[PDB]
Amino acid sequence: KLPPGPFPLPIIGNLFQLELKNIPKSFTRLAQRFGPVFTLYVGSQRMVVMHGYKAVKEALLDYKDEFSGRGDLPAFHAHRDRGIIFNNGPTWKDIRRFSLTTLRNYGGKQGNESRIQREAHFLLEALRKTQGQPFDPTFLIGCAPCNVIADILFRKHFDYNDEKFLRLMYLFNENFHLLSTPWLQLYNNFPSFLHYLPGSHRKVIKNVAEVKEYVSERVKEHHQSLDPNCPRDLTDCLLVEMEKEKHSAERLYTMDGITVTVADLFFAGTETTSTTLRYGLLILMKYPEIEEKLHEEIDRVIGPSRIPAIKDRQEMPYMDAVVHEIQRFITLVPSNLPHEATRDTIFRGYLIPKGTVVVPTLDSVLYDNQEFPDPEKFKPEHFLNENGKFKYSDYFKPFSTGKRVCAGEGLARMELFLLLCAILQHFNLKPLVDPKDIDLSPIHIGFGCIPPRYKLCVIPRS
Ligand code: HEM
Ligand SMILES: c1ccc2[nH]ncc2c1
Repeated sequence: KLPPGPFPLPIIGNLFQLELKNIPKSFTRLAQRFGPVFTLYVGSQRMVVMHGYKAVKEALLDYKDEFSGRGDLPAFHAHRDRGIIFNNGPTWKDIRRFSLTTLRNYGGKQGNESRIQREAHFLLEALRKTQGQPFDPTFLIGCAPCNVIADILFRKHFDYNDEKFLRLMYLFNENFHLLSTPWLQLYNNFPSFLHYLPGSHRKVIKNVAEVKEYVSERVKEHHQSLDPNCPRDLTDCLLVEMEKEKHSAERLYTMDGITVTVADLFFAGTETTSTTLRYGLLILMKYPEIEEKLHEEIDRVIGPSRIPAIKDRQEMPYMDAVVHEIQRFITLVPSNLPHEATRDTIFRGYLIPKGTVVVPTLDSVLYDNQEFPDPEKFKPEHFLNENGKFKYSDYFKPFSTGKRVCAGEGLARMELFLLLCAILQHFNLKPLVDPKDIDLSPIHIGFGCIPPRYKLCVIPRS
């Protein structure tokens, strides 16, 4: 007994029920019609969508092992079943677990804060270097989290002007962008009919292969000078783990597997944080009054010169709330990443067969209209008690939750606080249009929500 849903058509299933430019909106439309759990056929493939905190929470937390699979994403077939993001195989569990331990060992530790704090040095330099002229913040702000993850992964630090640096960011940006477009949405559910026609899916595929090749080469480089006594980074810690298991019959790690793990952490480690920061700057420019309040709190708690520290969050409730509100407001990965039933499952009273794609929607949660009155409006007080202290919400789920929760959550959240603190400590944001004319709406919705392209100026405070 499948969850209720619209009557599918031959070949295309439910494609008339879906607006490809705005799948999250189609999902919301379908939840009004059929309730919090529903069935869809997108092409021949069956999915069940959960919509709203209760349904999304049950799916991700009560049936953790049942939905701990990962739905196929054809554009990233080069990663499928290797690493962590795109694998629905036996190898997922211990590669994930090991990566998380290594990530954590590399930073509570204060290695993460320090690492972020020292990148803020280079980020702040680049912004001063624009000397108050208009600039596209895309490939400037983006260097910050990209270097931070490069330190952990490769022991590698890049100049902001360096050629392969800018190119890797370009490809990350292009992929996140194109994956959020309607042609790619159609491609991921009809890959066999469409794969060999021309179109943007081919750019994504080429792009994925280029990043993988760049990673691959850094990995083999790491092999050729690996000191098993003295691992330099996460890429090393994975090499060490592969060669402890030389004699083993069953292999957890391959050289292909590790490059995928690294290519994963490199892409995810860079793109979502950069997009978040970039969106956050555009929002703060739409509400001059919010930036002002931020400036006074930074001047009061930290002052004009002392490098922001994580221990400042407790004492900066307005900043803390704004940072949460940026992530809640932009719903950056608004349908989550797709899950799948590892087993024939009984959810509520419905059968969800093995290998049904399961979509525990995140925007439906982050935009709950009772948890967050006026959820469509940007409001720091969505995360502030009436007496002005930071207010926690169980609805703040932008990193998802459960078995497949974002592997970089700790890092990302630290980065957003400390980098946004740093930027506002030293700079005023200057929009090139009137704050009233700024349209905050995503220009593409799919895999992510993509901000409009814009230029701005930053005007030094110190
Ligand atoms: C603002 C920044 C970020 C946001 C909004 C974000 C969001 C997400 C979401 C929604 C998922 C899917 C979870 C699920 O399937 O239930 C995910 C997974 C993942 N993230 Fe993030 N993320 C961010 C930053 C990062 C960073 C910095 C890293 C690198 C350490 C990272 C690495 C990963 C990996 C490897 C996965 C796949 C988890 C798995 O499939 O087992 N992410 N993220
Ligand atoms: C793709 C791009 C950015 C990401 N952050 N977390 C998972 C992820 C995947």
